[PDB]
This record gives sequence, structure tokens and C-alpha cells, in this order.
Amino acid sequence: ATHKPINILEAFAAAPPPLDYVLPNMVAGTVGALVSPGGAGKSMLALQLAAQIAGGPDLLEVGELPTGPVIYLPAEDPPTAIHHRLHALGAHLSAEERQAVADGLLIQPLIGSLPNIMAPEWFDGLKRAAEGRRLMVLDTLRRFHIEEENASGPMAQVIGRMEAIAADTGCSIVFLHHAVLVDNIRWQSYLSSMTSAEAEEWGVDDDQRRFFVRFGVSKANYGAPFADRWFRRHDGGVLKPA
Amino acid sequence: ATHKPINILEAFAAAPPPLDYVLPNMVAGTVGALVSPGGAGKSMLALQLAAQIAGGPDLLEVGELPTGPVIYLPAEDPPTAIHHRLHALGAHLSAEERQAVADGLLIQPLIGSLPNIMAPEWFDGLKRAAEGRRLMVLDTLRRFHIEEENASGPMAQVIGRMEAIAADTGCSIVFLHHAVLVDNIRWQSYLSSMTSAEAEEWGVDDDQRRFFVRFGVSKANYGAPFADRWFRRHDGGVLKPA
Amino acid sequence: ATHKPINILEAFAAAPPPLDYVLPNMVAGTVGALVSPGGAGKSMLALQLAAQIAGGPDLLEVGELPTGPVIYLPAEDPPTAIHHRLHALGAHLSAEERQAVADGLLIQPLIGSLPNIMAPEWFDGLKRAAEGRRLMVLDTLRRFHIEEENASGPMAQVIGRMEAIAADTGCSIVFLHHAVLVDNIRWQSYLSSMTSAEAEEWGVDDDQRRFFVRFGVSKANYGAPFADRWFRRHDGGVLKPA
Amino acid sequence: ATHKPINILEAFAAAPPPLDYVLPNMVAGTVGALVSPGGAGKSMLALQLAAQIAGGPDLLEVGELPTGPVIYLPAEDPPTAIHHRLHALGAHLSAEERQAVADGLLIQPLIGSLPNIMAPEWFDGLKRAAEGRRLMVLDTLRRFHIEEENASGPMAQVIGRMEAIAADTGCSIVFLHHAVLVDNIRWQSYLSSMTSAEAEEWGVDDDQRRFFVRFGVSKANYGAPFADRWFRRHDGGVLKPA
Amino acid sequence: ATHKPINILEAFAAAPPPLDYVLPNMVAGTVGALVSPGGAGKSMLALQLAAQIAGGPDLLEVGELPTGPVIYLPAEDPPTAIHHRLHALGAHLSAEERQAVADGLLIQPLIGSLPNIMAPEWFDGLKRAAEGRRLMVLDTLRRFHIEEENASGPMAQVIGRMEAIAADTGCSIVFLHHAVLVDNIRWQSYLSSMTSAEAEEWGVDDDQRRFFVRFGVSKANYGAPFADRWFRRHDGGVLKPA
Amino acid sequence: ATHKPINILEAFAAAPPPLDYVLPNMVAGTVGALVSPGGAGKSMLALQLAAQIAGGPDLLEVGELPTGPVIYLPAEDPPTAIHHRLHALGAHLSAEERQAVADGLLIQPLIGSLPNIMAPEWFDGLKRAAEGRRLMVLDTLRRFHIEEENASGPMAQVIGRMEAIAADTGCSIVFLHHAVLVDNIRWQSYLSSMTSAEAEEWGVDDDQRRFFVRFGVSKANYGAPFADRWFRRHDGGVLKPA
Repeated sequence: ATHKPINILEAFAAAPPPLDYVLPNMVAGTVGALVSPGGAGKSMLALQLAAQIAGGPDLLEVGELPTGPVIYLPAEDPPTAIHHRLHALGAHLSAEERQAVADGLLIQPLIGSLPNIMAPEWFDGLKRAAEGRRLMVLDTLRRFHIEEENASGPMAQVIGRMEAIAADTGCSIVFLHHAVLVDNIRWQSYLSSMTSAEAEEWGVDDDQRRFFVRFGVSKANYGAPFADRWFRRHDGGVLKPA
Repeated sequence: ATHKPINILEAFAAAPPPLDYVLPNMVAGTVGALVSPGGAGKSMLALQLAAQIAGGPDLLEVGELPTGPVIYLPAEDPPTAIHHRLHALGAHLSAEERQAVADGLLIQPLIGSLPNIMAPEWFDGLKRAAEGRRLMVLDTLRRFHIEEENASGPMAQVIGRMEAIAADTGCSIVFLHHAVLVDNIRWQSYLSSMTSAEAEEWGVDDDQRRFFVRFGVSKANYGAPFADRWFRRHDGGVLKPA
Repeated sequence: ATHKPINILEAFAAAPPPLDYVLPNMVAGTVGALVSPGGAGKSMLALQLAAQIAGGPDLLEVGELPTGPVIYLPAEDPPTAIHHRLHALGAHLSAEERQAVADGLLIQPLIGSLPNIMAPEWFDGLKRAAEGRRLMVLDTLRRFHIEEENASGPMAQVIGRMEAIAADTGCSIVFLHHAVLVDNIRWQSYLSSMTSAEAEEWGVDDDQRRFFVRFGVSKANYGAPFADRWFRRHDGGVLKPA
Repeated sequence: ATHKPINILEAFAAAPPPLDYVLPNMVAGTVGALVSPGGAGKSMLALQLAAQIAGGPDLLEVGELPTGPVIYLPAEDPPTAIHHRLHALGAHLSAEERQAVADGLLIQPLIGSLPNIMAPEWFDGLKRAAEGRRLMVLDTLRRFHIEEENASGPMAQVIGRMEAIAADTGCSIVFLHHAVLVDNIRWQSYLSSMTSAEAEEWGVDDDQRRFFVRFGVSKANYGAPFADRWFRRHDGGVLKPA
Repeated sequence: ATHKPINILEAFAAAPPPLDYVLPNMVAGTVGALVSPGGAGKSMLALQLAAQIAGGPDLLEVGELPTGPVIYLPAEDPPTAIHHRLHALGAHLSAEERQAVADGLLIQPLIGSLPNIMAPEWFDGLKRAAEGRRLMVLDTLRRFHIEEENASGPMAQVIGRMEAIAADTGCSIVFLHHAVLVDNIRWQSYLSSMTSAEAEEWGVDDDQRRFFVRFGVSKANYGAPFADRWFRRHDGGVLKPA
Repeated sequence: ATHKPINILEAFAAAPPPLDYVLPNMVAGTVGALVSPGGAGKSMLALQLAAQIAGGPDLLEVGELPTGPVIYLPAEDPPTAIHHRLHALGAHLSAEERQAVADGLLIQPLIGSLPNIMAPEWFDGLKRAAEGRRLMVLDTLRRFHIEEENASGPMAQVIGRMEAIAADTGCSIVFLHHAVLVDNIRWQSYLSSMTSAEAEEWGVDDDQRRFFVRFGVSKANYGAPFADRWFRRHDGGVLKPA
């Protein structure tokens, strides 16, 4: 991506428009990450977040978010598991809310598709898929490159390419990661399954500790502090404040 | 493999077909793993699960499962040992059950065959062998690739290829692993021999502990939790509830 | 860069001109680093030092500094965030000061541009942008190269190149680093948020400690010791003694 | 090596011939390992096992074993050391037993020959030497390859090639290893010098625990458990039950 | 470099010329190291030893050393900083002494020059610059090669080239190192800023111990043990016994 | 190197010639190592062992060893330190002993000669130098290869090459090593400087322990145990029993 030099005098003179946030504390046009131990329901959280930005309700009750076309790229779930998740989520959506989501959200399954962002054709296809879109969700990043996630040089290139896409197209990119990467990224959120100790601080009890997860923004550089939230795993995995 | 975009409107409206499970909690068309030290009888367990999905009896008494053609690829056992394990298993089967196993099961020995899923001819061969099949069992994964099992990059390519074969042909793939794969595999089961501790918890004493192993599903995403199970090792290794 | 042999007798005789400092304890024409953890305010502190050297006011009350053209290269902030920082900073400047800053500061956004100092075009480009300038600020170094930041050989090459540019053009280079490449940079400054401990050695309870940061020069070779300083984070992020 | 698909029905019906064991618990035609710390007698034990299978006496008093041609490849002992070991062992054999050993045992010294199983000439050579033979002993594996023994990929290839030769020719291969080449090799045996503590459990005071070593099978899949054994290191190194 | 076989008989008969030491315990014609952190001021110490060997006074009061042409290669300091260091040191020298230093010392600045001893042109250049010279000081080694200072293989090549230059020209080479090399360098000296401990252990108080540094020879092979020494840091960094 | 198949019958019948030892417990025609920390006297010990084997006295008190032409390759000491070492040692030799050493000992200095056994010309040169010689000493191995000393694959190749030369020529090779390379070497010996412990155990108080070092064979596979010895460092380093 390229940029005009900043016009100092203008910035001084005109009070700027509020910062455009695609997600809590995440500036639109940048790259962010959603981290979690493979088993907390990152995919469901991302689907709901994507459904919201595409037009849907704020079921998760995180701030109200601006709306825009969203593209979700699940590379680790079979199409049928996606259908079931959507059907479940839908039970919480009105006829209007469902049509909104269907209107703004495109889900392109990629399981076994072998996307490689460092390869020409995939870089080009992802860039094009990002054009005119507000958010692009990669689930999970492990499936979009063949590099060692512990090597800072290769990862700088892989994250660089996503930044190049987000900056050029204006489409924000959020990748999911199975818990380096966190040190590169400027916005990072997490999801973690409730623990013993935690099941003994607000209430509840074990055997039931698996119907709850905590979400929160672990790292950001702008905006008011986002308060860690608790979510109850309803049927099919759908998440709600609770 | 390639996929069509999800019809979101449909998934929200129509009741989705129940998930097709190839194994307890494992969605058909995906990749899973059966983990264990190796001397816990992974091969025998795999052969019985393979025989059951092929059309055989539910000797292990795990759930009754949908049937379909199965191909088992043992790369670490000499043919003669495979013969011995079958003859032993055969004693637990009626003639009708034996014929059903033979009708739906193909066992292609590969010891010393040096298959490499990363090489073109083998990838092509493995994919063609997966066509029209419900399950393909790789025993063990270590013998189907020449990459560093500790390097997430090469392993993501290895596993990616299995997901490609599975998604493109609809044939589920389960590989045995002698213990990351834990992170990038959504279904994982395990087997572990009983030690001095467990023996002194259910009955039996040591010097008899070598006749017990517990199964159980270590990681899943969909379905009702699968309760661990204990099996006793009969003559020739055959496993039954007990 | 090249240099002629030192005229030893001439160095013995004439008391040399005072050492030209671009920043406290940093000799003009060299390479330096500003270190700090992801979120502490590196970017804002760097913009204020750059605005000061460009010709603006010494709002940080760090020593008065020689002025000259400055180029700031933010590769991690979306242009809009740069606008907000400038607008907030502008409220602390007179019309004259704003004009002076605009007359000497060039801010060229590079988010998603993927500059690589190891590649020839970027090397030549960075060097031409340095000509006739007093200070070049790289924010942050991680975005100006694709090497492993833990590999001393590649990092030696990356830093050698900044030194080649600085020695050739006389333009000092300061890079920001998200907290080894520290053993070799001769000038090093730091910025750290106020610890719970510190916020109870000077005043104000916690829940306030987040509005303060400590600056100080962590490593230098020339000059009178620079004293650590405390800054309060005013509206927009702007820093002032306080 | 290649194999015909298993005839499942024929395996169910016919009682298979007894499992052919080249060594206790080791199926003929497979690959196995003899493990121990550097100096402890791996070589003498290997030489006695090879002399036995070749047609010689069961001095070790391990089971009675099927005989057949054997080739022993010592790559770490000068020829003269081999002569000394044979001369000493010979003093425990009748003229008949000596002749029998010389009739079925071929010992081809390889010190400084640099065999590389990953290279074509050596692979072809090793394979041709295995043909028509019951057992091939590699002493020690470290000298038959130039790979990193800690790298699973390369070792999978090195081990795969021994499995190819064994499956193709019917000749079993046992390699010695100076203590992963364990999680994959199905048969594993060990030799450990007597503990500074193990003496105070069977008799014999210390400073004498050196003339003793214990044998035993560390890993297997078939056969009745093999009982660990103790051997006394007579003159020349020759091992007798004791 | 090449050498003729040692005449053994001769060396046994004829008494050998005393060993020629370039520095305390360092044999002329070899490679040595001066190690220290960052702010201990090894550049100044190096400049003084270099001035002394060039024909200057023994200001440090280490032993009296044979004189000869010296070339100093500072690759980490701007020329102006060198000018200042020389001017300061000069105030401690008589006219005659200054003249002597200028007569035997050549200081060629190399900051941003990117010397690489592994490259042909630089190897050749350093070699020619070493001819007819008694000492060559590299300040610091990190700036004369691009290899990983942790990798013994590359460092063995880096160090071997210095030894090649030292042996072929008779010019000793001493490189400074900011703290393996330690293991493969026969002569090693060090410098460390006085500790808070050593402070209240000699007669000095804190916030004043910053003016003290201990020198000493950390490793050698020949000669009378060199006693550690304490130096006080006067204006400009100049070091005197004190 | 190549070898004829062992003649089993001949070995059984003829009592073999005693094992030809080049050094205590080291069979002639093999590869061994002398290990020790940077400062201990390895080179003097080696020079003396070399002198003995070449014809000289058993100054060291180690048993009596057969004699033959020896070639010593010091790559880390300047020729002059060698002369001084020889001259010192010669003070303990008769006119006859000196002429003996001079007759069978060849010392070819290689400091800065950059030998690389993995390179064609050097391998060939080292082999030819080993022809018709009884011992070849490499001091130290670090200077004869450019590989990573803790990488088993490359080291196997480096050690393989020495074994190839020793086996093919009959010349034994001993390399010195600054303390992996022990797991591929069958004969290892060491030297350790007496520290504050063994001192207050065998006599001599500190301040005098630097004059003592203990020898001893850390690893072998043949022969009568060699007892750790103590040596007193005389003038010039010459080692004597004491």
C-alpha cells in the first residue's frame, strides 16, 4: 500500500472525525488477532462478531459497531458444521436480522483448500476478496501460510501481507490463532474457558464451568478500556452475555 | 479441495440434516487422530474400528456407527502379523460378520513402502484410494511423511493435504500417532495402558495390568460427550469391553 | 560510507567544536533507539521530539535542541490515527509553532508499504529521504526489515545499513523498538508506564498510574548524564512534564 | 517394498503359521534396535546373538533360535579387535559349533568405510547383502548415515530404508545404538552395566558390578513377555548367564 | 598463511629468542580480545594502548611495551567523537609524545563502512593494512563480519581469517567485544565498571564509582601473571592508574 | 577405507597378536580425543605424548608405548611458542633422546592456515601426511573444520573422514578439543586443572594448585583400566609425574 505525506496544517486545523473502529479498540483498515486455546469456541465468537458487523444484532452485547460487508474464511470446519452453527445462531435472529446478515455476510469455506498468502495467486485472490469489504476473518491463520509461527522474519512477511491488504483496501483483517504473532499485531483479543478458580469467584460450579468463557481485549493502542466480558455457551455454541 | 459459498439464508431457514459422524464425535469428511505410546495396542483398536465401520459387529461396544467402505493402511506391521490379528479377531465373529468385514474392508500393507503424502504420486495414490470410501486409516502418520513432526509449518502442509483428500472425496481420515498435531486437529482420541495406580482402583492387580487399556475421546467439537471406556486385551490382542 | 584518516596532530591542537547532539546524549549522524513495551506512548513521544527538532516548542522540557528538517516514518499507525495525534498536539502550540513544525516535519505514512532496508530500492529510497535532513524516525524498526530480530548477523546488517545512511548523509536515525540489538546501538532511550510501586513513591493512587510515564536515557557515550523524567499523558496522548 | 492387499477371508479361515521370530519377540523381516550406553558390551552381545542365529551355541541361554545366514557389519571396531573377540568366544565352542558359525556368519568390517544408507550405492549394496540372509546387524547405526539423529524427518527416512530392505528381502535388521529411534522401532532391546545399587540386591560387592550387565527386551508387540536376564562378563568379554 | 616445519633439533639446542609480547601476556603475531559491557569505555582504553604501542607514554602504567606502527579501526564512533577523545588524551601528553603517537598511529574510521572480513575485498584490504604493522585494533568485532556470534562454525572462520592475517604479516590483532569467541581465543582481557560492592570496599562511594573501571587479563598462555588494575576516568574518558 | 571379510576360522584357531595400542587403551588405526577447558595444558601434554611415541622418554610416567613416526599439527599456537615449548621439554632429554624425537617427530605449524578436512585438497593432504605414520595429532579439531560442533550429522562426516584416514593408513588420529563429539569417538581422554577442592585433599594449598592437572582416560572399550594420574607443571609447562 502507498500513502500521501501527511498534511500537517490540515490535521492541526480540522478536528478529525472520530477514529473508525471496526471492533472494540481496533481501528478499521488494520490487522488484528483473536487468540484462544483450540476449544473455547473462537469460531462461534468470530461468526457472531462477523454477523454483527454485517448488519446483525449485538447479541454478544459488546459495543454497537458500524456496519459493512464482511467475508468469513473458515479453513478448519467442514461446510456442514458451518450450517449447523448458522442455524443455531439464527434461532436468536428475527426475520429482519437474518436477512440483514445474509445481505452483508459472505462465508467462503476453505477446508482442504490450502490457501497460502505468501503465494501469488492466493495473495491476489485475498486482496480482491477484501475490496469493498469492512472485515475479513481468517479462521485460523495456521491454514493460510506454511511458515514457522515462531520465526519473526517469516511472520513479519505474512503479517506484512495482511497489513498491505487491509491498508490498501480499507478492509480490516482479523485472524484467529490457536494459543511471535502477538508481538507484531497491534490489536489482540482473547477467549478462554472458565477455570476452577474462576468458577469460584462470581458463582457457578464445576461440571458447569464449560458453559462459560471470558472475552476481552488483551492488547490495543486506542480507545477507552474494553471491559472483560463473560459469555454463556447456549445450544450449538451460540454466545450471549449471561 | 474447493467449496461453494454458504447459502446463509437457507442455513437460517431450513432444519439442517443431522451431522454425519464417522466415529464418536468425529464429523465425516474430516481428519482425526488416535494417539498413544504404541505398545498399548493402537493398531488392534484401529483394525476393530475399521472392521466395524466396514460392516462388522460393535465388539468394542462404542456406539453403533454408519457403515461404508474402509481402507486400512498399516505401514509398520509385517503382513504376517496383520494375518495373526485378523485370525484372532475372526474368532469373535459369525460367518455373516466376517463376510461383511471382507465386503467393506480393504487392508493394503505398506511396511517398507515409504509413502510420502508430500510427494505427488503418493498424494495422487492416496486420494484415489479415498474415493468412494467412508474411512481411511493411516497407521501411523510417521510413516506417511518425512517432515519434522515438531515443525508446525511442514506439519500444517502434511495435515492440510489430508484435509484436502478428506474434503474433496468425503472420506474421513484417521491417523495413529505415537506420543503440534494436538492444535491443528479437531478430533482426537487416545489409548493408554493401565498402570499400577489404576489397577488398584477398579480391581485387578499388577502382572495383570498389561491386559487393560482405556479408550476415550480427548478432543472433539460436536456431539454428546463420549465417556472413557476400559477394554481388556484377549488372545491375539483382540479388545472387548470387560 | 567512507572516511578519511584522522589527522591526529590537528585533533591534538585545536579544541574541537562542541559535539553536535541531535537528542540528549545522541551525537548527530549516528543511530539510536527508543525502546518500550507495545503500549506506553513511543509513537507520541517520538512525534513530539520530531516536532521539536523540526522547529517546534520544547513541550517535554527535555533540553532545548538544535533544529533541522525531520522525516517521520510511521509504519504501524493508520493515517487517521496520525491525524488525531497531530490535532491533539496542535492544541498546545501557537500558530507560529504550528507553522514551524509544518515547515520542518515531513510525515510519510508507510503502514502496509512493507519497507525492507535489506532490499536495494528501499535502501536507496531511505537514504535519499535522509539527505539534507537532521533526523529520520523509524516507527517501529520491526516494519523496516524481514529478518529474525534474534539473529545478530542479520541484525548487524540491518543496523549497519542505518549507520551507513546516517554517516553518509549526516542525518541521525532513531528507531522505535517494541521491547540482542541493544548491545550494539550506542544511544538508547526508554519509555515505561508507571508501576504500582512507583505510583506510590511520588503520589497519586493506582487507577492513575496509567496517566504517567518515565523517559530517561538508558545508554549513551557522550555528554552530561541526562536525568530521568516524568510525563503526564494529557488529552490525545500528548506528553508534558507535570 | 510392495505388498499385495490382504486376503481377509483367507486370514479368517486358515490358522496362520506360527509367527517366525528371529530374536525373542522380534518378527523376522522387521527392524529392531539394541540400545545401551557407549561401553557396556553391545558389540560382544551382538556378536553372540549373530553367532547363535548363524548356527552356533546358545551360550547366552536366551531362547533356542531358528538358524539362517547372518551378516554382521561392525563399523566402529578395527578388524584386530574383532579377531580378539572371536578368538575368546571360540574358546566356548566345540569344533562343530565353531565350524557352524563360520558356515553361516559373514563379518564385513566397515571402519572408515563411511556407509551411507541415504546414498544409492550403499542402499543398493546393503540390500544385496541382506538377500538370502536371516539377519543383518548394523554396529552402530550412527555410522550408516550422516543425518542429525535428533531430527525425526531424516531419521524416519533412514529407518524407512531399513524397513524397505527387511520387507523386501525377508532379512531382519538389528541396529545398535549408543543411548526418536524408539517411538517408531517396534522391537527394542537394551544392555545396561550393573548399578552401584543393583549389586546390593543380588549379591556381589561393588568394584565388581562391572563384570555384570542385564539384558531384557525394552519394547515388543508379539510373543510371551521375555524375562530380563543377567550375564557375567567372562574373559575377552564373552557373556554367560551366571 | 603457511609455515615451514619446526626444526626440532635446533629448538632443542639453540636458546630461543625471548617471546615478543605486543601486550601483557600476548604474543606478537596472534589474535586477542578485549571484552566488556558497553559503558566501561573500552574504545578509550583501546585508543590508549594503541597510542602507547605507537610510541606514546605508558599513562595506564601497565608494563612498558615494544613500539611499532599501529592501525586503529573504529567502526562504531563518529569521527567527531574520535577527535574529542584524541584532544582529551592529548592534554596528558608532551609535545614529543604527541608527535610520537602521530608518527606511529593510523586511525581509519569505518562507521557505516560495513567491513566484512568474510568478503574478499575486505579480507584483502585488512591484510594489506596489517602489513608492516605491529598492532591492528578492531573496534568492535561485531562490525567486521555478518555471521551469528553464537555459531561456532562461522566464528571459527571469522577468527581464522584474523589469525591468517596475524600469522602472515606478523601484525597482532586485538578485537573489542561487547559482552564462542572466549573458547577459541588464546589471549583475553577485560574491563568492568566498578560494582556497588567494590565501591564500599575500596574507599569510594556510590554515584562516584561510575568513574572507576578494573582492567586485568582474563586469559593467556605465556608470561608473568598480569595483576588486575584500577583506572579512574578523567575528563573526556581518559584513563589513568589513580 | 576397505576391508576383507573376517576369516572366522583363522581367528578361532590362531591366538591373536596382542592388541596394538598407540596410547593407553587406544587401538592403533583409530580416532581418539583429548578433551579439556581452554587453560589446562592440552598442547604440552600432546606434544609430550607425541615426543614419547616418536622415540623419546616416558617423562609422563604413562606406561611404555610402542614407537613410530609422529606428525603434530598445531593450528592454534604461533611457531615461537612451539620453539619455547620444545626447548623447555628438551631440558629433560639426553642428547640421544633429543635426536630420537627429532628423527620420528614432524611438527607442521598451521596457525592461520585454515585447514578444512571436508575440503578436497586438505583431506587429500592430511591423508598423505598420515601415510607411514603411527600418530597424527590435530590441535585442536576446532581449526580443521567449519561445521557446528554440536550438530551430529556434520560432525559424523568430520569424524568419519578421520576414521577413513586412520583405517586406510594405519596412522592413529588424536584430536584436541576445548570443553557430542564423545558419542562418535570410542577413545576419549581428558586433562583438568586442579581446583579449590582436590587441592585441600591431596596436599598443596591454593595459590599453588595452578601447578597441577589430572590426566586419565575418560572413555575406552579395550585394555586394562588406566588410573587417573597427577602431573606437576614445571617451567615452560613441561609435564612430569609428581
